Amino acid sequence: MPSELTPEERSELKNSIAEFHTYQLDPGSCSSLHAQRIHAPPELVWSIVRRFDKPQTYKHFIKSCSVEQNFEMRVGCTRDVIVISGLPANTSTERLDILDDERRVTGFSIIGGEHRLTNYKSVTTVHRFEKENRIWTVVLESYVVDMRMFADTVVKLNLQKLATVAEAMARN
Amino acid sequence: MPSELTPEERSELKNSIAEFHTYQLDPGSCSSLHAQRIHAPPELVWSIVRRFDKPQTYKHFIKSCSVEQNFEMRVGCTRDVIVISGLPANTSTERLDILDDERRVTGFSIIGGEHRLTNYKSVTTVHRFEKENRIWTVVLESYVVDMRMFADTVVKLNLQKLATVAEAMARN
Ligand SMILES: O=S(=O)(NCc1ccccn1)c1ccc(Br)c2ccccc12
Ligand SMILES: O=S(=O)(NCc1ccccn1)c1ccc(Br)c2ccccc12
Repeated sequence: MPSELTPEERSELKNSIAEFHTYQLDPGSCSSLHAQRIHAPPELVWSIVRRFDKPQTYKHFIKSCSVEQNFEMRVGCTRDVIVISGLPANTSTERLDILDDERRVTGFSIIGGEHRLTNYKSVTTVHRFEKENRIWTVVLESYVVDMRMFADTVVKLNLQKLATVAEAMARN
Repeated sequence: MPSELTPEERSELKNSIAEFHTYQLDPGSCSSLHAQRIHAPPELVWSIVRRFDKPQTYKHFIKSCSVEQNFEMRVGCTRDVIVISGLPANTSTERLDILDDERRVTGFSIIGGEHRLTNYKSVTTVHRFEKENRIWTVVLESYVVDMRMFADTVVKLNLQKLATVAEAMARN
């Protein structure tokens, strides 16, 4: 399935999973890692997911997102998200933690808002794969949060939306 | 938004919402109604969603679905669903309650399986809208269940998948 790494992909990603997606958890925390294969070039995928100011273009569940205007997003910037009705959250204030255009790493922390999550922090990495003439992408996204099944579903569906957007753009 | 009826659509659907999607609840039950606009002909939408034997073609979260072979699905037939890993459910046995090809109504009850829901029953109706040269669809899906936010998310995402499939098929 597009969310289940092949053994070859898992072997190639061993160092990245260790570097960014493995947690030494206190007894009051939990973590989760999700993967998504995308049949599009990794720089295209990265160009979408790196836009911290426009999460609604690659995520579900967002009614609106406010950032300061006329300013290029950089580490430390925040965004104010209104979550669509019907979820265990109404707003989220989120800080951009990582924006590495060379390595294709981004991540954010939820620092405020009306919701149930304490100390949520996530990291997303975008990886290039190639075999014969064919180049594809794997996206890894993990989070840690204080004490899961709902957040897992949000991440999985968001990664699938990112796949749908990138593959739509890649059609020739 | 595609999940929020216009006042005109809501007025046109008043009788259908009363007929199929309104519940006289005991204190131990709850219900929820979801809507999805689809920019495709209603008979195309119906041809997809009526396939009780192939829910994985218009729903998320399904690893596999087993039905008896060499038999046209009809009211009373059951399906055995395995839910993908990571959800508050592992299996679901579901009975087809309604299959009305003239009125475009279907529905099912969850009668067994390893999951947390008691007495879940849902009904889905497919509606034709037309204004000037333009014909579109609204799908309504409601459920009742014994004592919500997770089931609401499942229904909303499934209706959105149905929209994506039908609109992909309708492109000329
Ligand atoms: O604002 S968010 O888009 N943040 C991104 C996000 C948050 C949690 C998991 C994955 N990704 C958001 C969406 C859905 C839920 Br449920 C949330 C619940 C609490 C806080 C924020 C929530
Ligand atoms: O097998 S299902 O595809 N049934 C369809 C369904 C079930 C519940 C709501 C909407 N639609 C399924 C999917 C996801 C969850 Br969470 C379920 C949890 C319990 C039982 C079945 C579940």
